[PDB]
Amino acid sequence: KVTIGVASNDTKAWEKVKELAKKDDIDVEIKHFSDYNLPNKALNDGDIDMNAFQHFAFLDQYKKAHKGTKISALSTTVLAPLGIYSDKIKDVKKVKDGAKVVIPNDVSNQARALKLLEAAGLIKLKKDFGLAGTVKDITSNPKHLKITAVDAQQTARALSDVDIAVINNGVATKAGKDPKNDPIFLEKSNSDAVKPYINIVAVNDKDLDNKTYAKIVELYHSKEAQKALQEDVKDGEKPVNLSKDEIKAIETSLA
Repeated sequence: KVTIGVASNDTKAWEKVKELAKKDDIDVEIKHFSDYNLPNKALNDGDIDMNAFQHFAFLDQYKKAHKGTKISALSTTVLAPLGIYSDKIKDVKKVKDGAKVVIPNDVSNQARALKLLEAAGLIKLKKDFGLAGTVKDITSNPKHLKITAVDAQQTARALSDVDIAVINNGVATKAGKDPKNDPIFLEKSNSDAVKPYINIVAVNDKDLDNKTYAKIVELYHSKEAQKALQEDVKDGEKPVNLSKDEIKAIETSLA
């Protein structure tokens, strides 16, 4: 009676939720999607009841691009740090001049990726670079990096043809990579700066008070499902369980 859309393979927690939900006469069905552009339309069209694959910034930008979509965060799931990867150089400080760089092309992850390149000391962005910054906002490119933006799901595959790639945690693990230990540089994830990237369970605004959905997110956050999640992702992601007001605060802040 409840279909959850996901876009990554880290689903042990949801599998446990499905297992536990039976006891409450709730039949959970996990539906996987091939990229980030399908789950929100599926949710908006009623194909699924909720999805869990995106962060606050991505949803915010999606809503800005689709004024007819009334979807909001019901619960938070995890913080999944972004990382810089390379099959050629393992010291981010020794990236060769002229290196080819690949980053996600959607508004929020592209800006996020550029900020990470900046944090690694590879480029400089305008002082007021926002959550929607772009390549045009780079102020200095000392290493003459050749930056190319591709769909988020293709940054990992590109590794063989480029020097470095900024890959989303779920895409990296989808490629069988360790999002904690494989990156040559990890995104800072212990301050307010990373709040826009906390992942969420999203639902149609009309269902924000649904008691069955409430139960589902409750189970997700229960000790049992959380133990499953930790054994599944290890230290690759950090569980987050914000209160309703904290969730809205971020949503309001981004809009």
